[PDB]
Amino acid sequence: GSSGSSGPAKFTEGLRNEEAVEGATAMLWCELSKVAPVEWRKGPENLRDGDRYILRQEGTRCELQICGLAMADAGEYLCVCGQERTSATLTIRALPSGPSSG
Repeated sequence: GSSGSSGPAKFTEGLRNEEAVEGATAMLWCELSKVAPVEWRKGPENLRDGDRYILRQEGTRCELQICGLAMADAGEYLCVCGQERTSATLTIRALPSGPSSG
């Protein structure tokens, strides 16, 4: 926090529940009152800028991509930023693997 603006960050839009398909890459983004290092987490689990987890930040907006979705992923994701934090609810859709219909 050097050469910026004194004070923590505040979620302007916040997270938002969503859904997806098994095997696909979910999409969760959240804006803030200023560019700050956020921390993506999932309840008992812990996410971070890694391989399977494609994290990105173009500024006051943080984009999160979960490579390899599954029934598990479906739950509640939280994003910690500064002194604030938000939560959301993701929904997974079992792949059509098998019964060809859609």
